[PDB]
Amino acid sequence: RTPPTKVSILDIAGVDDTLQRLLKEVWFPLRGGEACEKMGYRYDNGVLLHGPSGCGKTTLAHAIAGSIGVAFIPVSAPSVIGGTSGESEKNIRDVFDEAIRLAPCLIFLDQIDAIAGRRESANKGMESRIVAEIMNGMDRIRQNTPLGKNVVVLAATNRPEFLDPAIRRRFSVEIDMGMPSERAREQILRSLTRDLSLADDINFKELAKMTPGYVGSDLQYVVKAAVSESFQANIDSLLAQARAKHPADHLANVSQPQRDWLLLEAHRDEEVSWPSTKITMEQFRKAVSLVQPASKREGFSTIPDTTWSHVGALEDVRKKLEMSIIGPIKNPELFTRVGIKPAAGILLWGPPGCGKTLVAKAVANESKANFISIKGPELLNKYVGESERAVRQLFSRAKSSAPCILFFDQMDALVPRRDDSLSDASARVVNTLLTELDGVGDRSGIYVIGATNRPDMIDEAIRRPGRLGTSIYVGLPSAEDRVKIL
Amino acid sequence: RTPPTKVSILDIAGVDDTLQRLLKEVWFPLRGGEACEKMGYRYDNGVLLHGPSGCGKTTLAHAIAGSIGVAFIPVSAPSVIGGTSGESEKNIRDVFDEAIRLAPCLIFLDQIDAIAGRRESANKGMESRIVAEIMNGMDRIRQNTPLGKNVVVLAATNRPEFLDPAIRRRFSVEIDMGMPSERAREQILRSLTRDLSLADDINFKELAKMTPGYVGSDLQYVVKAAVSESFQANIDSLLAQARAKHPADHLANVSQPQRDWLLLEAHRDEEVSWPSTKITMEQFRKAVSLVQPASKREGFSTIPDTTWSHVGALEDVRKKLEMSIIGPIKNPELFTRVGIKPAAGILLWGPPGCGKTLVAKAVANESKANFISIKGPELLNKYVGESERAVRQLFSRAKSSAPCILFFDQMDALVPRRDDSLSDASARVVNTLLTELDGVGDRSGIYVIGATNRPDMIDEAIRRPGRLGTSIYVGLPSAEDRVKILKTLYRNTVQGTTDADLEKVALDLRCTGFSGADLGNLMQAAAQACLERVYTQRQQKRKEGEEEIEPVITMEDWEKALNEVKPSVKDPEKYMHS
Ligand SMILES: Nc1ncnc2c1ncn2[C@@H]1O[C@H](COP(=O)(O)OP(=O)(O)OP(=O)(O)O)[C@@H](O)[C@H]1O
Ligand SMILES: Nc1ncnc2c1ncn2[C@@H]1O[C@H](COP(=O)(O)OP(=O)(O)OP(=O)(O)O)[C@@H](O)[C@H]1O
Ligand SMILES: Nc1ncnc2c1ncn2[C@@H]1O[C@H](COP(=O)(O)OP(=O)(O)OP(=O)(O)O)[C@@H](O)[C@H]1O
Ligand SMILES: Nc1ncnc2c1ncn2[C@@H]1O[C@H](COP(=O)(O)OP(=O)(O)OP(=O)(O)O)[C@@H](O)[C@H]1O
Repeated sequence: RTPPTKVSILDIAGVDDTLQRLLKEVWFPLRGGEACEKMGYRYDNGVLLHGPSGCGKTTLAHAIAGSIGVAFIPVSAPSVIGGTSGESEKNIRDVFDEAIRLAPCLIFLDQIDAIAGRRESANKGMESRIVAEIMNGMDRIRQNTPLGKNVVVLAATNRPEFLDPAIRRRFSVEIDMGMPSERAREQILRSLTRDLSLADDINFKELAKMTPGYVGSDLQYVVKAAVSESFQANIDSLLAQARAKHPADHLANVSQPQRDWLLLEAHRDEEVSWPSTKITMEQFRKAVSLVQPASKREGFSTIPDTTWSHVGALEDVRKKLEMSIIGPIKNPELFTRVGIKPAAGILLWGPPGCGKTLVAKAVANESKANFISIKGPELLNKYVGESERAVRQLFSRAKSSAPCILFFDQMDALVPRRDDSLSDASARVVNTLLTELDGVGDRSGIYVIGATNRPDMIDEAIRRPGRLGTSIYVGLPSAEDRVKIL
Repeated sequence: RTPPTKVSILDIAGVDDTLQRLLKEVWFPLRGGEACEKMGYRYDNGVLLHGPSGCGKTTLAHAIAGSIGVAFIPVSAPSVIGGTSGESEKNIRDVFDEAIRLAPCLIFLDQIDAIAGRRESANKGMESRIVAEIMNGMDRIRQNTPLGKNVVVLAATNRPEFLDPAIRRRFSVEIDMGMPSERAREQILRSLTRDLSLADDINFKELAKMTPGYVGSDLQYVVKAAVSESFQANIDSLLAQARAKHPADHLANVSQPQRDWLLLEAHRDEEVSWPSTKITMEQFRKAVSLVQPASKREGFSTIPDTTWSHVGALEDVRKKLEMSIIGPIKNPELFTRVGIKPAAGILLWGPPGCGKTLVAKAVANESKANFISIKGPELLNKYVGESERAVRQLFSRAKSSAPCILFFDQMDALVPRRDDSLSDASARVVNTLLTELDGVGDRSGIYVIGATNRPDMIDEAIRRPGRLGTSIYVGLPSAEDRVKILKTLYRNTVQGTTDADLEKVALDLRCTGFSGADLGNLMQAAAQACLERVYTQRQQKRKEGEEEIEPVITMEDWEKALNEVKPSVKDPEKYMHS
């Protein structure tokens, strides 16, 4: 026998539309069993949950089980596999047999790509046999159903492409647990904070606003990070206290971390009372700085200490830049009300060493937004199909986490190979680039900045509005400006 | 002992020709056993059923067993495998032994590729041994047959290529359970609806007509979807009822889904009576929209909210497009009667940012048909045999589900590498493409649209009729058109609309030498200048003197923006001549 678990339903939020759909599909067959039997009509059998890792797929399933109050049978990816070639199949049968016998129940298949991958990618005679066992089980359920058997099969996967097209057909209902919004993040923050004693200066709304590409798991961690930051006061207190009980003069010290460690080791059986302190908004900001956006292993470059005070003159350019980049990031409300779409990109052109690279970083800094710098030919490969795939990947990464400034330094290499027929590799790359800039999808938050020391040989197609339309000239010929720089 | 099951024979339909053949081959040996024994003539032993998953292979077998009334022995793929190396073989023997002893019977081998795959692909000593056991069993049946033994071996598989050529030879009769037609779908719908109380407004014929690439399993689901949609009224009723029994004020709510859940949890042992309601045609349409064609894994790019109202002018082009794409999709009757074959493809060529990509989407939307967009080089791999295989796969997917528009953006890359000998990889891909277009696979429903900013270097072979013959030029040089575009852009704002201002702006010399992209930029520039005015004025007044924000845009803003902005495209001679 396997009874349900006690998990908090008030923990998951930001999934309003999806949870509603799930409720509709699952509530009627499980709760009103007598009604469905009398009518004779057939219902939903399989529900597949997809999306990235840590999106709360496992939690959602657990929550749903507890909330409804039905029997939960957890089937993890390697829990059914045995030692001998036959025990694995026997177990699958027993699972389905006990499940159909006892009702109402929820069978949860966590991480299904490990059990049922594509049968062409699996050259083993055991793996193909397991897929077959699952298929047989599915059919048995369908036949037994009109009597009084009520079982819904839930499943969770991280990638739909790895799954066998055959099982995809068997499953009917699909729910996409993707990326959260401003409102959604706010809700998630509230769910996590629920057990904590927050101070009056904390505005969860402000946190959510200034939290771009963070997921449910990331926000969970930000909360945990804040907890550790607050308890630093208690550490300092203990250090001072320890140095008074056991002085040890200057024999216990060679460095700072080592001395602290030694004092604690000496104490051992000393129990201390910890006061319950409240968290500040400053502590949260500190916690946020030290957190990774889950997609840290990327082309993510940190913003330098470059401000407007480092740039002498160019006040006109500064204002123009503020309008384009800082305008949409800081004031989305203003842009939506007036009626215009947010910017796409700008081009910095002129003589070498005039501050083009600095300006790009400076703007990114000011906006407190992310910055990625791809210089010259750091894209091209020796192979016929990795360069284009890589460019696609960059835009995908950018789309996932916004606000970000995408900087392209020295574009004089890639762009002129269009007007005159030369190479085939160069042709493909530039065409993919044009496509990524102007084509299907590619929303705002991502502002592309291009820079070149040579504006001469460049294709007009790239210059066209919607791609890189705002041509900003960076030059230096005046006296007043020079004094400011000095 | 294993007696037959009670499955509905009135559930499967659309398999008229195939079911007839099956009946002929299976009826005589099973039903008239005395007659065959007397004659001394030999009959059919093995019947193999093939086709895609969920095609009703298992059901057909079950149905046939029940209908005839013979003994059913179900042999599933892993049901015979044991623990020790010998039990598996012993079981296979016992199955065949009991089967020959008791007659008339139907042995059904469900999913056979898991038991008997190619012996070269199986490096295990057990798998090869199992194939041998099956072969031995087959021979034993043949020898025993002239006495009074009547057993027919049915089998189901999803792929014929994975099966061992040896067993293929052993099996004599083969039935292909493929895809349905308009008439067939109608029949399937009726089979499923049989137990439901349909309303008078429901026309199953209309549903079937507007259901392109759906299979037996898909239609089954559409019916189930409708059931769930109807029972939403009961959910609303329960919600209102619950909030009256247990109010809980405003403590039970943080959001909407959570509050609903909590109320139900509180009730538990409360039984409610559900009224039997009828379904509407509207509910079916809603259900259809939310369903997947089981081939959603493909690369199903959804159609945007782009209509003809979003495109300023180009009325001539609009009509031409309607003729070619909407003509065959909406009116197949017209085309069959006149005598012409449906279209294959069109080419959109001209200056950048003139609405080529938009047009493609717009047409797809209008037809309510599917849309796939492959841009530049999203096909090529680093390996020597995946690029060509992928292209083949795209056409296969398109063939399976039609109506669909296949869009190729920026063809200037793939096409010119023919006229001059350069790369080998590029050569193979383009040749495969030409083959897919003209070869044998172009059975309509699939309309290919190509777009290029550079019509110059392209191979004439691709341009040839039957492939991409309809060359449509997308350009922009007139006053009336510009006014329409300006109105279209300034249409999407939400008081002050001002029509006179728009016309005057168009008249100016600077505006004459512009394009669609330029006009869009001008609009944005004007908006930015207006914001500057609002910010400077508001801040000065608020600090010295909180007031209201004014989003209004006048002519002074337009004039200043107009003065500064310069055009993008310079020489039109390049595009026109080449
Ligand atoms: N949407 C969310 N709301 C609140 N908490 C979340 C959310 N997503 C994840 N978490 C936190 O992160 C943890 C991981 O969730 P879970 O394991 O369900 O994610 P997952 O998508 O199933 O990951 P995987 O599929 O890789 O196992 C949870 O225990 C929860 O505390
Ligand atoms: N206005 C400026 N203020 C401060 N430093 C400057 C300025 N202009 C140029 N420099 C110096 O020149 C260097 C290069 O600046 P940057 O790279 O931004 O110029 P550029 O126009 O991109 O030309 P290039 O990168 O080709 O030298 C910087 O390290 C900086 O110290
Ligand atoms: N042609 C059809 N007509 C009516 N219903 C069908 C048809 N095909 C499938 N179904 C429905 O879908 C279910 C699945 O059918 P079945 O399992 O026989 O398909 P299959 O081709 O054997 O799949 P697999 O071979 O992968 O097991 C049936 O129980 C039936 O209700
Ligand atoms: N007639 C038009 N109506 C509305 N928008 C237009 C029009 N022409 C161009 N545009 C704008 O230009 C952008 C690009 O349009 P589209 O991609 O269809 O042009 P194209 O001819 O394919 O050239 P490219 O894609 O190379 O810029 C769109 O986002 C759209 O806002």
